[PDB]
Amino acid sequence: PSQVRQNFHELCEAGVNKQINLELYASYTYHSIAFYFDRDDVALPGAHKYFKKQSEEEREHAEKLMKFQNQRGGRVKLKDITAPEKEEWGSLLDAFKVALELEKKVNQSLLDLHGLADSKKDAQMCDFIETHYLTEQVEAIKEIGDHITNLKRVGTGLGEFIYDKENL
Amino acid sequence: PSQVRQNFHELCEAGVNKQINLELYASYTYHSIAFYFDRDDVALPGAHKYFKKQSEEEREHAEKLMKFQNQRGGRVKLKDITAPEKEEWGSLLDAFKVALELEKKVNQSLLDLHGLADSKKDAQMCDFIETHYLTEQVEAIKEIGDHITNLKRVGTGLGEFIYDKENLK
Amino acid sequence: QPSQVRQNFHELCEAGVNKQINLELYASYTYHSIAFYFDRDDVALPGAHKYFKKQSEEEREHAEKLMKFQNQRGGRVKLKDITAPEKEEWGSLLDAFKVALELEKKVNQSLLDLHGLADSKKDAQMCDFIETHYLTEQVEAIKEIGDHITNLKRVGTGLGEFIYDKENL
Amino acid sequence: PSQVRQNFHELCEAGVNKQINLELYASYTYHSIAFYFDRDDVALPGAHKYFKKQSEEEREHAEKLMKFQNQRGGRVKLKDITAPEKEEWGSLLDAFKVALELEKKVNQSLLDLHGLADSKKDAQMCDFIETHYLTEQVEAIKEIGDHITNLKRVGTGLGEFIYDKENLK
Amino acid sequence: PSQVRQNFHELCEAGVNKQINLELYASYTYHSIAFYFDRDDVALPGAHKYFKKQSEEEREHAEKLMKFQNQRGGRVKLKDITAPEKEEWGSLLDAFKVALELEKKVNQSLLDLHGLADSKKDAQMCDFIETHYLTEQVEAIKEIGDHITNLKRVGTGLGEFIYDKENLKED
Amino acid sequence: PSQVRQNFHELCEAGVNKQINLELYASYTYHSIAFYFDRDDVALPGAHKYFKKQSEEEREHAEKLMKFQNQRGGRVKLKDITAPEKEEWGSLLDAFKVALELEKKVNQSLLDLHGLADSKKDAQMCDFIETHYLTEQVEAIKEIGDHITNLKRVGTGLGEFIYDKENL
Ligand SMILES: [Mg+2]
Ligand SMILES: [Mg+2]
Ligand SMILES: [Mg+2]
Ligand SMILES: [Mg+2]
Ligand SMILES: [Mg+2]
Ligand SMILES: [Mg+2]
Ligand SMILES: [Mg+2]
Ligand SMILES: [Mg+2]
Ligand SMILES: [Mg+2]
Repeated sequence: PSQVRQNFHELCEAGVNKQINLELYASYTYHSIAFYFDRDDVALPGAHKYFKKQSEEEREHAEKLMKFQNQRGGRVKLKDITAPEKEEWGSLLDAFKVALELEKKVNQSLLDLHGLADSKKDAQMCDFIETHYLTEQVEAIKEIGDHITNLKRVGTGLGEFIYDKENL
Repeated sequence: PSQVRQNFHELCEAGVNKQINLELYASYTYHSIAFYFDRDDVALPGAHKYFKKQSEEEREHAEKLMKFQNQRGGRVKLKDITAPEKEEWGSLLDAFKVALELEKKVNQSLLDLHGLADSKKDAQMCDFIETHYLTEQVEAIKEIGDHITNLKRVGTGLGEFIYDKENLK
Repeated sequence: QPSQVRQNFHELCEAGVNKQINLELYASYTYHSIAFYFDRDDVALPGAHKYFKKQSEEEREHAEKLMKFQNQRGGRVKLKDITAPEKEEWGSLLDAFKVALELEKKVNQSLLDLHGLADSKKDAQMCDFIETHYLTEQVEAIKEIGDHITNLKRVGTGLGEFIYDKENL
Repeated sequence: PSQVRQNFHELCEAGVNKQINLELYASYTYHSIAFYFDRDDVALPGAHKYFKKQSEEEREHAEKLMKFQNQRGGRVKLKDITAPEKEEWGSLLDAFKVALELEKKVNQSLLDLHGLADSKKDAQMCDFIETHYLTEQVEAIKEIGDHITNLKRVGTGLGEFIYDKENLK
Repeated sequence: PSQVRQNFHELCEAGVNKQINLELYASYTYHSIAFYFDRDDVALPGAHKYFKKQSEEEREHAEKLMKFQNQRGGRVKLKDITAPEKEEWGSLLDAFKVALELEKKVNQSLLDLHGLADSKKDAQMCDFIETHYLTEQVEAIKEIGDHITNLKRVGTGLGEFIYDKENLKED
Repeated sequence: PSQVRQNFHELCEAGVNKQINLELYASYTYHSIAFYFDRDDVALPGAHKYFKKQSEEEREHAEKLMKFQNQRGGRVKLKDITAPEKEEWGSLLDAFKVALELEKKVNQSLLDLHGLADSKKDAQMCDFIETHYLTEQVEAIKEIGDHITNLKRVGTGLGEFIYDKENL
């Protein structure tokens, strides 16, 4: 056992390792969407920059968790990062619709992980997930909700280009 | 009778407390409108910022009447603030139409208050109403009128998003 | 149909938020009242006037923050009338700060009741939100008041109330 | 009971008073280590500066708890601060081995104190420990484990001198 | 067929997508090495900073080929990103040995991809790999070569600490 | 042993260690008086700040004697830091009355140590405590003297509050 390890269940160590995969998976999906909007047949430069930053924030959510593993004295176990479920993401609206599902999936995965923290009475692991993840997820989902509502209000023609140029 | 009271009738004093309530009611209604546009299924952040400023300005309107009351020797009496008329405020144009009837409602209240002050030969209350409320209210009604005219020019859909970003931010 | 953002947010919790925003605004309304009582010519404590105005506004932002929370999680903001304050005449500075200790303890307990509901329905984020923005700010507000109450007891009734107002408010 | 006391069990107060002593014992222990490295036969100036700072950072932890005791309306009870368990601390590696055993004892005291807090539905007190202590202890234990790993790597003689100059100042 | 596409063979398009995967594999491997050094039993914060950096440069190598794939009107195609060969990377010298082998592997695929571009008379694709990839990889291999020679010269204990603080925690 | 040791008596080492405990004792006592003024039913924030400043200055008095012990080549020996004599320190005037007596006890202790150093012809040790301790103690006792006088002058109620703002 690590010299720093105290109050850190091997089941919670496994839990964290499953999260860093989900986040890296999320990161990799935003990256696909990012470079899909750089396509000459799509040409939406604001979505390219927005989803590239969304991808970089998840490599960070993963790093922070990788950081948390070493802090608590766990051992980081990587698995393959699965390819995104799509190659063509359709409209700007379709892309945010995929974003909302991805974020809900990740939120739940953290809510279950937090569940597993409370269960084995890991007050610090809980704080860590409350403080860096749970409110940042709620913020992220509202933002995506707002984007969906505004992409529906704008049409699919002129409004898409304007929303791309102004709100991303 | 307050040591400061001079040429300040008790129906006028009653009249100021009725106005104070109308300002808090308007504030509350604009508070409602401001947070309806923060909803994920509405999401007009311009309208959010705008109606929040309008609510803070009606509280300042109430506060100046609260202050005025104390200046004249009167005594501030607070009633309940009635909840806004609706939960769901509809489109941007629907929200600004409510705002117009509201401001005409409080404008009419102020003009009646002026009339009362004037029948009781209270010059300084007339000046106070003239100076801080009546021109404020005409400007505020002309502003709302323009927003309505513009919200009808721009359509629903894209029109609502452009006007939100360009004219409320 | 639920809001497209709504996840892990029980309707008891939603209904909970809506109840706390009213209490927040009830408390804002009461502090406003204490505010302008100190602005009266026959009370004339301009420190206390400033202190309570600032207090009224902070609670409007506490409700304003809970309206943001409501919309973030997919809940729907529902306003009731804001009850009028319990008193017109708030007495001495010490009396006013005693009403503030009663009021902040009701509001703290209302939040601690709301957290427990949060915890009941395994709503981790709502618990963090009430812990982060409300529970520590309440404990700081109540201690400040106790200190004020103590210090208002230590100084006299007369000269002492003037100095405390000038100096600590 | 203090005029500010609300949802603060007298076992949570007793618990808070046990932790101020543990922080002061750790503070005192780091103070001995500090001045052991200032001895002409140890002469390690980085460790001296480091462990003085570690001692100063406790006492602040003791103070933040004495501070919270008063916030909640509890009553600070000061027991003897027990002498360090040694005069002679040995190597720089030997000192960080003691720090690791000390910080875990401290951590386990804080986790125990949190569970007692959770047991008596003291949401704010849990939030206090979570915010100010639980994360701090973890960062602190990781830092001490890194130090231990690093002083085994360079190992005795020049490696001790360099680790003192480069990684402690 | 893409409105911009001109003088871009479907096997070349196929080759670019194979490099983006190798570059994302390298980024992931350097990502794993990075956090190994942040373990409390490895505690080498210089190597952690340094491999953290080398990993982000590989996601940038991938992004430039993604960016290029789009410019030529080819379509980006994402395979799974294979988990790294190990969790126990060993010594600072061991990690730099795994890096000289990972970097000679990427360079050879890059040299084959250029060969293919030349084969298909794609001057621009060739120039593009010459400009952003070929001398960067040579520069990257020379730098790792020097690290290995230096990790060899310094000790296993104290030498590993100094070299971390001096040549990697700075850089 | 000690390669730096010269003209330093084993009773002088012992006296220094005895003085370090007295200074840490005073620090603890000022500490208690600190947070006693931080109570919601006492609430004198001036006194709180003043006594926190005095607790730190004594730990400093302790640290400088620890520093002196090592300079002369003696060995620091720590004992338990005795807990304060009271929990409830009463009035602002009560707390300064306690300060004076603590300061005089600590001063007489220094004057005994100086005497002991003089008896052993430790010229540097006498100057050390003359330079950093004996005059500082006289300045501290007289400051407390002024405080006691002024607290009697201001009296019990308002004057407590006014002296706490204006003069601490
Ligand atoms: Mg994420
Ligand atoms: Mg108005
Ligand atoms: Mg005029
Ligand atoms: Mg509040
Ligand atoms: Mg501590
Ligand atoms: Mg918590
Ligand atoms: Mg590369
Ligand atoms: Mg002293
Ligand atoms: Mg002399």
